[PDB]
Amino acid sequence: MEDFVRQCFNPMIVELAEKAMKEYGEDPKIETNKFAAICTHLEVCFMYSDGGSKHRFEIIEGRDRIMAWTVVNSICNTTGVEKPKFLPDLYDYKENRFIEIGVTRREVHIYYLEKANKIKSEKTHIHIFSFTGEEMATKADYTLDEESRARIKTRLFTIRQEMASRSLWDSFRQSERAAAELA
Ligand SMILES: CC(C)(Oc1ccc(Cl)cc1)C(=O)N1CCC[C@@H]1c1nc(C(=O)O)c(O)c(=O)[nH]1
Ligand SMILES: [Mn+2]
Ligand SMILES: [Mn+2]
Repeated sequence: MEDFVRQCFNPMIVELAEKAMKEYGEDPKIETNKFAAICTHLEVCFMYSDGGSKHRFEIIEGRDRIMAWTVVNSICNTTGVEKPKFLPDLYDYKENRFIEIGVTRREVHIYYLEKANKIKSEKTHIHIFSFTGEEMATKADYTLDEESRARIKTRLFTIRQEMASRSLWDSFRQSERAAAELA
């Protein structure tokens, strides 16, 4: 699994994921499912910004959380957008709204419901992707054009298939449920 992560992911995404887990006291060599899940979520955030113009998105995910709040503050002060209660993943400069990106191995609408209750902000856009080519966005507003989201779904389906060929998928899918159960 650790071998798969460094094989399928850009080494900068890998280092970002390693840097993130170390700052939270987690070993990437042990919590291998979370390692792959952080890499996958980070890649989707990068592929999401590619779907718009070079003026379109500000990527908040993958940066130092303390510094990421200063940019959130600068955006809210400049644009007048209400400040979110949790750090989002992107800011949309065109629609002038923050975006939460979800990547789940569970069902998309159940995952949306959990994010919507936890975010509990309104005006923070939610877009969920699954490894089964499904997606769900707030009020059916998918933000990106069809070709941009197709690239994301295909990439996630690709990751699933190659995990499935290494017998790693079923452990990856069950880990999110295990993380959800412990409460
Ligand atoms: C998506 C991911 C990696 O799933 C897993 C999967 C398996 C395991 Cl063992 C642990 C987590 C996660 O880290 N999750 C699941 C929901 C909570 C958290 C999350 N955090 C942020 C953030 O910004 O901190 C997000 O932006 C966000 O989309 N998800
Ligand atoms: Mn995030
Ligand atoms: Mn997210």
